[PDB]
Amino acid sequence: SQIRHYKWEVEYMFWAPNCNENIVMGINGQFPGPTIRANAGDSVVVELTNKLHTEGVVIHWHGILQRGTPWADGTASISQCAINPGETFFYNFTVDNPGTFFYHGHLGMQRSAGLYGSLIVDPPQGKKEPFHYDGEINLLLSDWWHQSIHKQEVGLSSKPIRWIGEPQTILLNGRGQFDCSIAAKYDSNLEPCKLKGSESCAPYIFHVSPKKTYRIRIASTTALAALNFAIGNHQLLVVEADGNYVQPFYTSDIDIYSGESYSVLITTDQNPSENYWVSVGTRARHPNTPPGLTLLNYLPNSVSKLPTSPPPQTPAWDDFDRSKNFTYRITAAMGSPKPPVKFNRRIFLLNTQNVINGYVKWAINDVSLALPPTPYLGAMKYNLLHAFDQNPPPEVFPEDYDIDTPPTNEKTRIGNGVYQFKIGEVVDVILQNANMMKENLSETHPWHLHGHDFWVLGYGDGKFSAEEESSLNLKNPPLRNTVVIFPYGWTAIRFVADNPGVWAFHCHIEPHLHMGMGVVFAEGVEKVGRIPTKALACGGTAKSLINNPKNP
Amino acid sequence: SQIRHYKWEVEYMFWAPNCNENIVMGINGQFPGPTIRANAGDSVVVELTNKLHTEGVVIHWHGILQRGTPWADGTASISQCAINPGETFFYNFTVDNPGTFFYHGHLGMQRSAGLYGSLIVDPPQGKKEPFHYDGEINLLLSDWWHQSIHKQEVGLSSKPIRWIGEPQTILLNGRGQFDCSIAAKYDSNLEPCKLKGSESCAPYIFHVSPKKTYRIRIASTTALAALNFAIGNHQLLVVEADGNYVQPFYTSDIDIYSGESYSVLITTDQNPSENYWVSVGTRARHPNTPPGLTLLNYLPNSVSKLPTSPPPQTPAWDDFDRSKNFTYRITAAMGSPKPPVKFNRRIFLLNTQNVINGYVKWAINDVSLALPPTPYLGAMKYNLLHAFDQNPPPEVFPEDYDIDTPPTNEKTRIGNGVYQFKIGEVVDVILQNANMMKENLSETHPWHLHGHDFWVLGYGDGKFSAEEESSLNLKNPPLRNTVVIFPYGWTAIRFVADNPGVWAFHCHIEPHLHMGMGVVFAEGVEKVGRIPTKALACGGTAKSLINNPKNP
Ligand SMILES: *[C@@H]1O[C@H](CO)[C@@H](O)[C@H](O)[C@H]1NC(C)=O
Ligand SMILES: *[C@@H]1O[C@H](CO)[C@@H](O)[C@H](O)[C@H]1NC(C)=O
Ligand SMILES: [Cu+2]
Ligand SMILES: [Cu+2]
Ligand SMILES: [Cu+2]
Repeated sequence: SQIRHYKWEVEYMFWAPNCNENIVMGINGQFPGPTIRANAGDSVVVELTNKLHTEGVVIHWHGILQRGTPWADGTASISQCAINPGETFFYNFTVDNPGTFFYHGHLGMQRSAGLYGSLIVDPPQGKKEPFHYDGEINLLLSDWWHQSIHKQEVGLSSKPIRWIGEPQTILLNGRGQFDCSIAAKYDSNLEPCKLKGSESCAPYIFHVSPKKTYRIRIASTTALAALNFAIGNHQLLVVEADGNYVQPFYTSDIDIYSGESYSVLITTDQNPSENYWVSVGTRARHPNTPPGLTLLNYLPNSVSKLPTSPPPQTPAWDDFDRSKNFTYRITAAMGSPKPPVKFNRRIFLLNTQNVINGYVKWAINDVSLALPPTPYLGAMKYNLLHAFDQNPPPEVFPEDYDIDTPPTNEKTRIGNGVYQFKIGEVVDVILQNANMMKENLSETHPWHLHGHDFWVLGYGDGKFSAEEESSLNLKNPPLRNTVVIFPYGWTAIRFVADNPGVWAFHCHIEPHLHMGMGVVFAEGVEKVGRIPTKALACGGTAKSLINNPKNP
Repeated sequence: SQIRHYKWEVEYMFWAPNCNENIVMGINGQFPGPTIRANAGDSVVVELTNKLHTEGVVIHWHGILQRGTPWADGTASISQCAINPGETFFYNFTVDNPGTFFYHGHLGMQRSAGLYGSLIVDPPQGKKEPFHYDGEINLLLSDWWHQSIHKQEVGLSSKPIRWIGEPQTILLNGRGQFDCSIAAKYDSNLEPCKLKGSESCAPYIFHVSPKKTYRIRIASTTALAALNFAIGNHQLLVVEADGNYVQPFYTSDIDIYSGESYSVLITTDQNPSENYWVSVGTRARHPNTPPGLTLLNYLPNSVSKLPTSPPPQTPAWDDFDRSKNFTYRITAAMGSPKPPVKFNRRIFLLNTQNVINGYVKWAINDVSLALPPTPYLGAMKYNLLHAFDQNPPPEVFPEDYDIDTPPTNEKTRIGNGVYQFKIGEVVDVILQNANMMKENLSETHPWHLHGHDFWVLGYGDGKFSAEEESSLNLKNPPLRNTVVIFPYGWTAIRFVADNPGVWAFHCHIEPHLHMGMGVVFAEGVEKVGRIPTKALACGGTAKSLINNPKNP
């Protein structure tokens, strides 16, 4: 096992992701940030200096379990106090298992401004992957707004709310095109982009040789968009989902929601004299954004040799039946860990959009999360019982709640209590979707749990009821970190609370998390060891720990 | 009989349709134009003074037949030379029959710049309409882009074409809202408009008293948009269409294409304690323009009192079956003129989108119309055989043409020939739609005939064949001046060549007309009397009528 050491500075810079200049949050002058790659078993050490002028910052490693290092999770106000300007924090953690992961900002809406990058983990040195491939292509998907994130943050916190709107561009490895299309030769209404390929917004072309097999690692850090990925004329075979192996299956395209990572295999068994289209189209919301496009360039053909066909037409945004047909087909690879069969706790969380005191907020069992200035992990290790609400948050919603109609908002509160588990508890979480404030509307929401992987026991329509117990999958369920709830539906997951620390479980659409959509889980905090001083040096933790008497 | 005399000037002026300033082409300092209201059989005299600085102007009176006065049709290069800066021209014509008509610019793309207004002809002095209502409401629908018309015109003439795009705002009597909605109440994702009622973009409210019946006259002069009109909780009785009366029927909403006019009657039956929404939304093209909205305000309710329901959602833009369902009902009122049973001429017109010398043009049986600088009416009266092509234009297309494939463009040319008819011929026209340049696309095209009304004999899908004859409605066919062809279909119409003149028959979507989609019909030109000298004063007619010898 090696120690992989990175030394990084976060700083804003001018950049033009879609050839339109704005400021982006860069790491060591790069947008997207540098790739961390390691082998399972290695220690990763990142010393990060903050060089934003007035802003704190933190970096979360999405999908890394942080087992034994809960202080390195990178979530402001839950694992640590943010890192102040001009200061340096060390994130030292181990990578336990292979898979496609990524890292991103977790303080405010800093991740929509560009703070993200890939973190890939390979098998232990000497071991090999269960499947063979010749080459690898890595792809990080995100979305881009031309508006400042500091104005987006303010507009989402105003009465009337000012929603961020659909993004302007879909970004493939940090690049995209606004107001022109690289596939404009198939439709005279489209404006041709003039690009020699040397520009910051020039497509990242996938180069493949004939008759080979390639692993395409795909990860999503979209702030809002749900995407559909298809290459013209090529079957995709799914082999990996969120750092875990799934039972292989072919599909013509995959849907990917923010927080998910997949690895697909392709074989370049097509006509070798032409190049093919890669389309990343928006679904689950009425599209207002052009698709992200690039070429699968069969070498030696000139990359300017355009495909004979158009890009694959993206599937209808609202055909949720086609989306469930994909999602329900995902099962654990033969030989994967099977769940505990009985649970020790089952919690029900109702997801609603609400209007609290004029403000539109998202609530979970009528509590919209407002994170405290004291980091929960420090607060609970030092038993600071005034830092947040000690009263246990609701583990059930009312059976007279009608999920087909707008909230009444009669009892909706903002809060910051923590669900607490005992070390070793098996927990089931049933996520229940409902109608939003507008009549006859319910949306998809990706939910991601920090510091754990869970088994996806099942999905259903309407409200979960006891009749649905026998449909939950206990033989084959997939292990994931991100899961979706569909319009008016439920999704059930199970996990063992075996990892000491305080972990966020939240919706991965960033405006939703900004508006309160997430909860806090804590387990076995009695067993957490020493926390770095910098993760404690704010709020009530620094108040009790800094000895500064008076008269003494 | 009575003469209605108007003293008018057209000048560009600064104005803000949707509260965003731009320049608008206004008449006597106002946008939209002044309404002309007269009774059938009166004589309208308009002395227009062109107050533009470097441009010519013409006004066309859409729907009026120009029976006896072909020189006042107001089509530059067809009935007249355009009126030069600082000059005054007289348009004197007879309004023959009651109905809802309008007038609009007909030189270049000047109508999209705001040059249009209403022309309502009431029954003969002392006669009554064949139905009863207590009031009427006049609505003129149009659409508005934020880019210059002169930059739009250069973009459609460029190689590569810059398509003008979907309109920014739908206007209801010249007002509309952009980036905000007066119906923001029902949706947190919409922005409220901050209007007091006094503004240039504040909605024209429809004031009604309860338990009364009204005639809402609706006309379309849109450059591009096909719209659908609907009133919350109110069914519509269709009683007039294009100045003619139809067999009455009920409907929840009407589709209106550019160039069409309708009168619909409503009765204020509904609950008198509230207001109801008027919604005019986009159909037949994928929408990317919010609907135009206003209120049916039941007096004495406050106009600030919103409806309980959202606006009616516009029917799906691409449900062409629902569209045909409405379109195919329209039948002439009993008592209307039946068509000649036998025809004397039948022409077949293939509507295609082509690429001529790298330019994207529209064409009819492979000729894209380029209008000459000599006005056709003057050229043909004075028998100037060198002013245009005297070869008859193509009257049939190849029956082997695949209307489901992009055009090859092989023989597609630009030209300016004229179809000539004998004074009295009963002419049949089958308009045939086909696939455009993009694979798998055909669009709707509103066709308008000048100086005539025609009977709509029928519509069908695919290619017209002779075996189609028994479906043609010779019994009840509506009398209209505009008719749509649907994607991949034909429409057949019949009219009588009985009005001496040169008349345009074109697509009423202004960009397509700019791109060549239209043809010219001339009949009985040797029966035309004296043409006004200003209408002759350009091109070949000026050259051949100004006596200016040399040596003298
Ligand atoms: C993190 O790693 C660095 C380098 O090995 C070390 O100096 C530092 O003390 C470590 N801190 C923690 C909290 O492990
Ligand atoms: C048009 O009508 C006006 C007013 O009667 C008259 O002065 C003018 O000469 C007429 N011109 C034509 C061409 O009829
Ligand atoms: Cu759409
Ligand atoms: Cu969400
Ligand atoms: Cu057209």
